[PDB]
Amino acid sequence: MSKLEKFTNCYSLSKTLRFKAIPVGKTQENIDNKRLLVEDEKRAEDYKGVKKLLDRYYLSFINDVLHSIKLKNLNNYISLFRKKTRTEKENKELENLEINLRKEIAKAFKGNEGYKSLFKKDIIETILPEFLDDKDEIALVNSFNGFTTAFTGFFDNRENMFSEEAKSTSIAFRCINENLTRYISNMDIFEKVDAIFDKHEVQEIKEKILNSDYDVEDFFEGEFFNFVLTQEGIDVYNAIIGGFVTESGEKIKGLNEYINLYNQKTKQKLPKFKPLYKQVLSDRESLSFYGEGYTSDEEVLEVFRNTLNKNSEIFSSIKKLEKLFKNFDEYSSAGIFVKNGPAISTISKDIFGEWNVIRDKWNAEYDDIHLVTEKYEDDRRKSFKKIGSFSLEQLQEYADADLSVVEKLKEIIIQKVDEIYKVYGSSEKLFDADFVLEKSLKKNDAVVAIMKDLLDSVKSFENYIKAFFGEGKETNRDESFYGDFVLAYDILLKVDHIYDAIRNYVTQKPYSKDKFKLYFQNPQFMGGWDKDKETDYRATILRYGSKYYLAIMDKKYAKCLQKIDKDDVNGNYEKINYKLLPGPNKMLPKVFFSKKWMAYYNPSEDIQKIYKNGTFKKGDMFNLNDCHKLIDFFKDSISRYPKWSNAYDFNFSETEKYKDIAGFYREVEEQGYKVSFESASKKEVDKLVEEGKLYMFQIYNKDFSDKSHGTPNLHTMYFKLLFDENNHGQIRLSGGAELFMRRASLKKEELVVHPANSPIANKNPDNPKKTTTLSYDVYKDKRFSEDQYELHIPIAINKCPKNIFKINTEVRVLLKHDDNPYVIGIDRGERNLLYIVVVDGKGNIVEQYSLNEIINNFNGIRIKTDYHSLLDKKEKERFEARQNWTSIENIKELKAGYISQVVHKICELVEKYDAVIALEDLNSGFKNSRVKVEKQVYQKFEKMLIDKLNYMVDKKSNPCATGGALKGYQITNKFESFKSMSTQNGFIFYIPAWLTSKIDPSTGFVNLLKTKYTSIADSKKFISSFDRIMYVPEEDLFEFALDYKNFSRTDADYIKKWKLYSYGNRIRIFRNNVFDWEEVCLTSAYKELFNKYGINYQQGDIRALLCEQSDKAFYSSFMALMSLMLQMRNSITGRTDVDFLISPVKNSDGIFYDSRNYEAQENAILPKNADANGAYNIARKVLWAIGQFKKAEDEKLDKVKIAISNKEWLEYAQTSV
RNA sequence: AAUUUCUACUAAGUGUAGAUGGAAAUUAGGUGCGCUUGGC
DNA sequence: GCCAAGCGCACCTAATTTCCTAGAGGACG
DNA sequence: CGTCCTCTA
Ligand SMILES: [Mg+2]
Ligand code: NA
Repeated sequence: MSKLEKFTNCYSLSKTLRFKAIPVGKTQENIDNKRLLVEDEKRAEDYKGVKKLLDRYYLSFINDVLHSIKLKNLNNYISLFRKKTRTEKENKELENLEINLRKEIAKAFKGNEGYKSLFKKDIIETILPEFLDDKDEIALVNSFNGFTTAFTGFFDNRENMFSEEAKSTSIAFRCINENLTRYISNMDIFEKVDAIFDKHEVQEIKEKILNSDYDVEDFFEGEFFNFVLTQEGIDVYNAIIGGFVTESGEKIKGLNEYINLYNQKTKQKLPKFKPLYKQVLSDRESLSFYGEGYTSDEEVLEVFRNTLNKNSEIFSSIKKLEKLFKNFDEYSSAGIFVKNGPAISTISKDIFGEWNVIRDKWNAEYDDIHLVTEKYEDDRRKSFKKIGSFSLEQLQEYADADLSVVEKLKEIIIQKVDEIYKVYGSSEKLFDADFVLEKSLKKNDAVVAIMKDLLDSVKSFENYIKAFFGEGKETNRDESFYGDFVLAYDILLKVDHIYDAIRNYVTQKPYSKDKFKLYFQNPQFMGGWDKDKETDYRATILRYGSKYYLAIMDKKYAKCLQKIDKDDVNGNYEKINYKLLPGPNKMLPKVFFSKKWMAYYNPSEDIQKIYKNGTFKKGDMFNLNDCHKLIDFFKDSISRYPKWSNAYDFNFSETEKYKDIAGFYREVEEQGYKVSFESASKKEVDKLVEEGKLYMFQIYNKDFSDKSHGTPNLHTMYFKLLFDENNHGQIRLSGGAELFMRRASLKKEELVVHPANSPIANKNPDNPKKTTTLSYDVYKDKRFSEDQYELHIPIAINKCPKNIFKINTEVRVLLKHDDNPYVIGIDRGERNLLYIVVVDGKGNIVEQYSLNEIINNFNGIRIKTDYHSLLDKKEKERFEARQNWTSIENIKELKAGYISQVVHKICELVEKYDAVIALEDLNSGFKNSRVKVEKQVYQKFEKMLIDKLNYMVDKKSNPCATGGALKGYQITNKFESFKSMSTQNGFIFYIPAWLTSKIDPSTGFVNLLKTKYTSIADSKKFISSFDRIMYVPEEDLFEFALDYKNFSRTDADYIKKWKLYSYGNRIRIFRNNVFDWEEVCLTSAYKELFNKYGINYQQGDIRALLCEQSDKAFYSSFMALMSLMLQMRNSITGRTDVDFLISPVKNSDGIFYDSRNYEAQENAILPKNADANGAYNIARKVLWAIGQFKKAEDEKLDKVKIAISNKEWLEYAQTSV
């Protein structure tokens, strides 16, 4: 047997199957005539309106409770939370207080007399109408009288808000786990950074943010946290931290802005405050003012013309500022000024090419007077900060004879105005009144471009003009220039609101209608499938050969299908007969202790007292003999209950064997499910569809086409297995199915069409049939061009698991006794999205390859898809759409499509090699920092892999085989959340990443040297700590013999004594100032360096000779070369041809490991590149953990640490060879 | 260039291969642009 | 040119909760 | 009392 074989039927999970519902016969005509779809579409709109009106009540209920609550456990909790030496029993007391703090909040809600009525019909029928004051709102609510069952789920979503448990949707969790934690962390930050703020800044926040009713420091003491339970107080507190924007546009500074300013001034790095999260269900209104935007295309065009045409206001000032700057030479150069900040940087780049030239030229003139060098540049930075403004006459001093600044300014303002004119010539037709759009502005890229190119050039002109304001408050100021300048600039500034508002409109996703749910006038439509509820739900399933049907009875003919006989003679549909006894532990007492039943039988006071007391449950009041008789009472009653005794041919165990009541309940639950089919006359049923008393839909996907011939979708297999005699409860059909209408979203005639009898190009370059010619047209996106019904069907897998064990423990036992267990190591990155290495139980590489491309073979045809290229494309189309105001397209479907190929290949590897999976213990935190590279796939890869391994099916297998659809493998624990995962998830192990890639696989050598240059004396010490440094004539290499015991914090190394060589090349990454690269030849570079300084490098050991240098540049250049030598991973940014791994150390045969010597080979014994090396050593770090399982008794496997330490790893990697 | 839906296809002619947990609710994040005040 | 703190708008992405029910019971003509 | 919607565990 294998290890996989042990992991079937371990736990339950639910899934949904989705199908198209094709109306059959006169079904559609009858639905058209009764106007059912228009009623359902209006209902969904009204339903969202009532949901919004309920939230208005719910929120008022919440705030009245939260505004009045004083947390009792609070000060004890904060005190203990801030303790830094906590005993393990103090940590336990902290959890107890956290829990009790959430119980205070939950009981405050749930202790209200009205709480229960908030989630029954009372809230719609009575409570909400009395709360409301608007005749039309009240009438919207009243329209759901008799339909409140439709809110049962929404009432569960609202009930979740009032839980006491540490659950993400709970109010208490938001208050105590999240916001109280940030409030307390912020208190500590306040006590550190307190003194940075001066009286004026703290008084400003008090006045403009705190309504002069509080001091800023109040919100950093524990007793004020109650103020911050409601959104109103969260806004105030977050304004303290972040400030707000006034009606005038002024940005008032919060504490975090002041902290930043101080940090940027003192070059320090003080910590910043965290803002609190929003209160659940609050309707947020910002404390900052933001002007009113636009609401219609017509309005965007009227504003664009009124404000930007030729004879418009904003234009005429561009015309003014132009002629103004074209006459600079009537105003004193001494009185016009460029304020010392971004203005002087801007002007520097536009006059001297680079932002820093003006400061540089000023620094040189400072040096000329004032000539300790870190003192200096600090004073000289200060002395230069004290200058507020530079006049144009002063800036002329910096020009070089060929250059005059004023004339250079002129051509700049000419350059930009010519750019403005140019764009108007492309905006001729837009400014005409006779023009009106052929397309809407959220879907008319050509018109948006003409506007955006216009708006851009005006902003470009405006930012250049803004540099000429100066500080303003300078005396010498030429008010014959500023007078007209200030007037034409303050009008141009009006473009800021227009630019902002036009982008805010024009980049809006256009409206797309959602599908909507169908009820067929029944508030509990299709609620379940039980035969005894057909009349209440009015939906059933029929089968005619291989085709399946949904059958719906009209509200006025609920019985119309039960009475149908069989047509012994002609044809018959098969009508489903489904029986379910759900949740026997609750159902059985509710039915047999009911008035409708306690009339029939009478439970003895013996039977009555025991359920009244609670002596049935395992707990603090147990008694096995009571549940024994209780079980026999239930068993006795099941016989007398007709609609159960005949539905499930029960086969209970001998009563004396149950240990608690849940032992009886599990047999009732498992046996309380039966699905069969009864016959029904096809002619009689079809007539019902004709007459309109029955609606019929084929449950359809393409696997049910008459033309289908390939392997079905896995979901088709699940669906058909629902009704297969070999399915003995492994997959159950559940209630809760739903039916929707998705209106067409594309016009048929607007679709891309490959017309019949014209050859279509095949796109797969490995496909030798280059063309396909069909006798019928084929349309792009055909399915969205017709209205479609869709049916969603929930199923339950392994509802009654028999293999209950701790899955993690079982894997460890199995690995312990496996004499040769395989490992799939998976390195996750961005140069290679995913890299796979499979090892055997001795660490021999069995398979290795990147998954940037997916290789598939079918029908002899090979196909290769470069998903790394596709995602890179999509990522760049999205980056451009954002900057151009064009459509931002989805990437997550492409990711999902890519990841599904990956997951499929990993499942084949798992099955082929019976292998566990090794991954890097990537903390949540590294993963969010790489989310900016939208190609990123780390977490989506994890979610889909874990999901598939919750129920893993080779869909080619026999369905009754282990690993077929009825006996799926369950080798990860049931996905509840990431939050709750450990470093083992069944067959998946997460191990420490440290030096899995930057390590020589052939020796175990790693770079543990600190080679950043710091000073001459440190460089001399570093050099002298080598045992020898010499040139080796016979190899043309420099040798650097070292004992790691002579260097700082090298303890993890095992071998200690290494000989490094200047062997081969490296790629030096650096910025000139963005990331560039150059190849370096090490030996040749060392010779260049030593020659530059007259160093006779042939002179045997040269450690002492190198320490005779006095130039800092020598030691600095020498340390850089050492870093390059110790840099084993080398790559070009965005390049497939360079990502090699090269070792500066020889192995036992005198060979340097060079991954490129393995890149060539098709079957390689060592990794083929650095990413393969990463995956290899990730797998080996799990081999190590397996080695720990084997050193341990079985009873203790659960407590074996799987995280190899850094010291253990180097030892392991340096003794494996 | 067809789909319950998605990705890649045309796969032998209305389709092929793999994947696919829906619904509702809550909440958070990332990118991009503008504005405020600042730092190389 | 790059970057920080903060406010705003637009977009897409995604984490974590809950249900996946038949039969008693009530309202009502 | 028959039917339809609500509620419960
Ligand atoms: Mg198929
Ligand atoms: Na942002």
